[PDB]
Amino acid sequence: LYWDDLKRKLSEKLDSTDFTSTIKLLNENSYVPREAGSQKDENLALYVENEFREFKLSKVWRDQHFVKIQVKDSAQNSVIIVDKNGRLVYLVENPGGYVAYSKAATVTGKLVHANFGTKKDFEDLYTPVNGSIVIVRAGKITFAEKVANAESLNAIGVLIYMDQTKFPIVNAELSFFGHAHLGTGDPYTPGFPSFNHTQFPPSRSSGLPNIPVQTISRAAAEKLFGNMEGDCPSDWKTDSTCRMVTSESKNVKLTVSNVLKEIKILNIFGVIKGFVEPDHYVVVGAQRDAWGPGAAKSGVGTALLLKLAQMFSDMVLKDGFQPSRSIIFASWSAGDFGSVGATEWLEGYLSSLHLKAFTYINLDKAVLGTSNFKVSASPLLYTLIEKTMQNVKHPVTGQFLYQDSNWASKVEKLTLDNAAFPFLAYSGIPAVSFCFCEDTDYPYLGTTMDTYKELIERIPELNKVARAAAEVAGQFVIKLTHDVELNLDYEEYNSQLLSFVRDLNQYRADIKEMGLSLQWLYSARGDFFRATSRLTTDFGNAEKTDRFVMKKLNDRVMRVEYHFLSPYVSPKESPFRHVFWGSGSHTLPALLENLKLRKQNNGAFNETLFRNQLALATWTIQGAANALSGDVWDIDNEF
Amino acid sequence: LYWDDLKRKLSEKLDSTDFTSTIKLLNENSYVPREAGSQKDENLALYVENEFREFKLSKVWRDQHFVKIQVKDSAQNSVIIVDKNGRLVYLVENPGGYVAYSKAATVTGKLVHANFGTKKDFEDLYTPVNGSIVIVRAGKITFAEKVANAESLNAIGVLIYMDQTKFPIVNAELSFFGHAHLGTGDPYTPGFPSFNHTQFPPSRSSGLPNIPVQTISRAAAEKLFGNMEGDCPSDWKTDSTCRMVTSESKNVKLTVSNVLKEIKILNIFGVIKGFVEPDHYVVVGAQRDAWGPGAAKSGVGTALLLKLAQMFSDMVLKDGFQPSRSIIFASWSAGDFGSVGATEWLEGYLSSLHLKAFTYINLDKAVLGTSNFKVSASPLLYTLIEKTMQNVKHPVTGQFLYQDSNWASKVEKLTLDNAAFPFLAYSGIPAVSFCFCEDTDYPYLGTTMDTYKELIERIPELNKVARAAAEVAGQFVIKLTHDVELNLDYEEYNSQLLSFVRDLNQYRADIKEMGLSLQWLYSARGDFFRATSRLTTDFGNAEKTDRFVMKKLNDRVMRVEYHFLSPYVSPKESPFRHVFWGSGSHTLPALLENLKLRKQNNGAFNETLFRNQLALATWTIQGAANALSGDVWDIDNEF
Ligand SMILES: *[C@@H]1O[C@H](CO)[C@@H](O)[C@H](O)[C@H]1NC(C)=O
Ligand SMILES: *[C@@H]1O[C@H](CO)[C@@H](O)[C@H](O)[C@H]1NC(C)=O
Ligand SMILES: *[C@@H]1O[C@H](CO)[C@@H](O)[C@H](O)[C@H]1NC(C)=O
Ligand SMILES: *[C@@H]1O[C@H](CO)[C@@H](O)[C@H](O)[C@H]1NC(C)=O
Ligand SMILES: *[C@@H]1O[C@H](CO)[C@@H](O)[C@H](O)[C@H]1NC(C)=O
Ligand SMILES: *[C@@H]1O[C@H](CO)[C@@H](O)[C@H](O)[C@H]1NC(C)=O
Ligand SMILES: [Sm+3]
Ligand SMILES: [Sm+3]
Ligand SMILES: [Sm+3]
Ligand SMILES: [Sm+3]
Ligand SMILES: [Sm+3]
Ligand SMILES: [Sm+3]
Repeated sequence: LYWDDLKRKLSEKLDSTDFTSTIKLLNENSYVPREAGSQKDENLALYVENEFREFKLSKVWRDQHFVKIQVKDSAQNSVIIVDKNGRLVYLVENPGGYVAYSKAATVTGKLVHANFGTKKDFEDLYTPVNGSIVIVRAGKITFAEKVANAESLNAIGVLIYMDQTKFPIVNAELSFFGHAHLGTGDPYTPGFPSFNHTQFPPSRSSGLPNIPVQTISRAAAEKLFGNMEGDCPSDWKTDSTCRMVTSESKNVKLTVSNVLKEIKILNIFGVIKGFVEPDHYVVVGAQRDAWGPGAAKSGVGTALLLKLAQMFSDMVLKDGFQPSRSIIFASWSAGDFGSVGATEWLEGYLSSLHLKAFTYINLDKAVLGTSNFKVSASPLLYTLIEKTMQNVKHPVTGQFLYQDSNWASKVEKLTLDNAAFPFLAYSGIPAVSFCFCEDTDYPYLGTTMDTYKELIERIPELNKVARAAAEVAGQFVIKLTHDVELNLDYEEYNSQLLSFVRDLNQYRADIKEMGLSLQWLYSARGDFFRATSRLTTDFGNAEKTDRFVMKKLNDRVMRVEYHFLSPYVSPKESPFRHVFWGSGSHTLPALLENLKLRKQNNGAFNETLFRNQLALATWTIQGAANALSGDVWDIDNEF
Repeated sequence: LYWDDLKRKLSEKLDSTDFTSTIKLLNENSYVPREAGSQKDENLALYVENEFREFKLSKVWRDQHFVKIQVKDSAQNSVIIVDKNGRLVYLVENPGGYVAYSKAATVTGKLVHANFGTKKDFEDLYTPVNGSIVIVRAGKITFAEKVANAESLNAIGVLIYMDQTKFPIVNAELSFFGHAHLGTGDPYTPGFPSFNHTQFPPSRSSGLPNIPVQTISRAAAEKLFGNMEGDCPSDWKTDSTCRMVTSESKNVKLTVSNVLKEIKILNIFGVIKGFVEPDHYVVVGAQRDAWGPGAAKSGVGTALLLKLAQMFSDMVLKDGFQPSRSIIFASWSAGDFGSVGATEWLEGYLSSLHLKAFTYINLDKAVLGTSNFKVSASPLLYTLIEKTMQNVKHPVTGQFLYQDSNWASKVEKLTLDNAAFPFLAYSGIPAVSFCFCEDTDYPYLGTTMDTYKELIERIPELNKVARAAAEVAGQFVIKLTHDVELNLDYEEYNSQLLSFVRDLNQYRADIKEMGLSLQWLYSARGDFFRATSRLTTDFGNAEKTDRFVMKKLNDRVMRVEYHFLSPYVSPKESPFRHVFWGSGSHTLPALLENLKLRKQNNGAFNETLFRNQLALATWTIQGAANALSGDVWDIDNEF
């Protein structure tokens, strides 16, 4: 069949699927407080597993894992205002929720208020946090980062609250759940999978806080500010009530007693074997666990995952759809702790997944509103996101998703808190991640209020919306399979690479003071450009009939993304090796970020570090080229 | 054509080729002291380059490189006996040769004599080297290692001489050339290629001595012993004359002044495009540089390389030979310093070469005698070495190379000093390396005596011998290409892996004292066995006509070797990642080697180190499995 056919079919199928029901079903007490590794968790897990079986799809299995999660100890965690001795006022509060992987300790001192988790940026404010507890708003960044920065400035203890402006929740006595791990997955099995506790049981600090972090209710925040002299700025796009520093007269004490708890995570798979490249998959995932009932955090996703798997299987058996490449749906678990489920899976194919999975879609938090349509992905999926937003019509507005007034659409970078991030920054798999987002992030998100009710009370046509999300997700799959040519934008990296070279040339001056020639970089950038130009040519000259010549090409395409992961850094040390989207000194952005410091004439600039950064970052790109063809044995022997 | 045809043809072609002439030609003053990066060097380089062109073979190019080599400074290096002052005795000797990368310094003190470069083993002798110069024989190990151990025991300065028993050279006034780098290639570009000196110019110590090392003439050795009280043991399979320690009355002073010198290495290639898998090569290399005239060290090799390239091209054009996979001959340079030429080439395709080269043959030191026939290679080429030694008849003896009295032949491990080692231990390419060796290693090897004369004076039928070597080398190539199925023994690794498990079970006791379950390892070993069993099956069921299904299989085979390189260690830190043949704590052998120390009840055993060693070494094997198939998504979801 042809695209129109698949597009049309997939639509009517989407026209007759109740997503709202399943989003509700995944709310019955049968599986409501489906915490990570809980019974409910395991309940829904088997539900999905069976549903897949019922869907009559091909092979479907389970993925067991034992990771260390952190939970609230029997001893109560609390915040209390107290002078250089005893609590005068009252125990601010005994927080109802907590920040996982938080340093298990208790300390007291001054209490500064660095708007939006310091943002790392905001830390450049007047009052110093040099040895004092800090308050921050839940927002622009992730707790992990908020805390990380706080501690990088030598602070201790961090409180996170949901202000009124950012979080318009009527109830101010509401508490939410946190993360705190500056990474992805179990924080003791970096790059390699985990085992028992009995075996390989290190404690922590392997990329974990080392500073107590506690989530606080707005109400509690109110009271804290009540005992603070300083006055909150207008710079902070907030609203009155907060201070900046506690009234000297007295300080505050934070006490968090949390304990590690080995649980058994259960990932559930299920594929749909392809017909020509049966061994090249399109991983479609969806977080299944959640702290509260997580109708949004986990409902909509799993809801889509199921309904979406139900369709393709059907299409394959009844409608004649013959996906040239297999599809593999996966419902991860222990996701509230950093995609621990999906990550440790990847951890499992540390150097082969890219040979198998060529793209990872992600349905998490797919429906959160009806205004915007945020989209984050690897440039390799740029044109797919585009052309698809040109085929899918907004659920509310009768118009298409794509803003016809531009030629350059907006695509966001994947964040440390998105299961898709690991797939791309660690496993080198290109990944997309859409969201029918809103200017303001869903409030009830990390709290017990993520109910199917308060959701649909806030998004009336949730069905139509989820449908759309299920449609863009569907087309991605049809598209990434329908045709024999693996359609990934390996060109977009030329641009991505040129942009770097450009930004780097703004320091040609600094580059000159240092003996650096910066010539080898251009060569790489070019040696790579050709590589793509050949591939982009060889394709055109090859016939969509020679299963062999095509397979040889598609494989080259399939290498592109993975090969941009620094082959000079160990996964065990720095898991996000992707020079473009990773995190670490190997990061391309990180290079400029160090060089910028050169001008500051201070010591902030580590020259030896740069020298290497450039040196390697060059050979990384270079290699990416020699790997992406050049007909092998690239013959630019001159230079 | 069929094997017999190719075998028969290749033979008569070998029957009519004067190898002796070319081994001589490569001795004319036109290119005699062809040191690394010298003019002569560059001369022969262009000779080979043109010869290849003349051979009318397909593409042929050059490979430029700027590595830092070490050379003898204008200031003379010398050894002189002297007391706590007053430099008594005659100027023992101003050594004619030198040990590259040796620490540039000068020191004096006691002089111990640790037979055969300490061997690391021999260091367990009576007299301590704790702060004193040391003497060693050139033998069992490499200078690099000899020195390394010496310094690990806190010694300073090391002299290397060629004793009479081991080196039956009439002339005792003869001096030889050394190495000293405990690695492979330029010692400042570990894992990543080099640049200019102007750019990235670190000094050294990046895996280099830090202790002066000087080669000494037997004559000089004589004199040293002359001023020594101790008496040489019979344990040392040597002969009279040497002592153990200098006569207390006085000591010796070593002064080495060498300087680094950026040179331009020139690797010369030339391929023979295949007909079905044109992009899967069989790298056939041969060191081209040398200190002395190196007729053996470099002549015979380059001699074969040329003559061997001359044949296949001819066979392809005239005889109808249609290699299903391309052949690529390569004459490296700067090889006397650690395969610096070939290594930095590999350094170039840090993560893709295995996707290109599926086997590396090596002609270096192919002819050195006529008695034995040593052979070193990766178990993946075991059956080829075997079946071939069953087809090639010894040049002297009319009988076949293969000892018919066994079913299990002897194959040696690749050493740090073999261009093939890097290909296998660093790039993950299976590599063979034969030698018509002798019980005693060629004496003139590292000295100005490696002449075509003294050679043929010591091996009369050098032509027939070289011919044989050129024949086993030839069949390897014909065999690795003739057929459509990539013939590599990926099975032999099951054995190789089981042997490990076995040897490891001898410590099940220790493994038990520690909470270790050691169960995950068996699973991997097994999860891998199945993998090979499927591949070994899929092949049988596939037809040598479906270029597609075969390509998909051969590729899997082509992954086998590379995937045993610890994906948890950085090439920049530990370049030889191969868990089996590499070097480092990631090494499989290294694991046992640490565990053995457990019993010693002392602290020598690092438990935390083991814990990881096992942990990762497990996932390494595991991964090797998940990468070698299991039909993708290995479904041993239970466990
Ligand atoms: C850091 O903060 C402490 C108070 O905790 C203060 O005494 C000190 O002056 C600040 N700066 C330094 C360098 O210690
Ligand atoms: C992992 O630990 C759990 C509980 O400690 C146990 O049930 C399970 O059998 C262990 N798995 C292995 C492979 O030892
Ligand atoms: C500078 O970077 C090099 C290499 O990354 C490192 O060895 C050194 O400790 C760093 N120095 C500082 C001040 O960061
Ligand atoms: C090491 O050698 C020195 C002589 O250089 C000697 O004085 C000392 O006793 C030896 N052992 C130690 C532990 O220093
Ligand atoms: C490398 O250095 C040599 C001599 O310093 C010079 O001839 C050559 O052009 C340099 N190469 C580059 C790329 O700068
Ligand atoms: C033991 O090994 C661990 C990890 O390899 C290392 O951190 C530690 O320093 C080692 N200790 C000793 C005494 O070797
Ligand atoms: Sm982990
Ligand atoms: Sm309401
Ligand atoms: Sm180039
Ligand atoms: Sm190097
Ligand atoms: Sm003679
Ligand atoms: Sm298994």
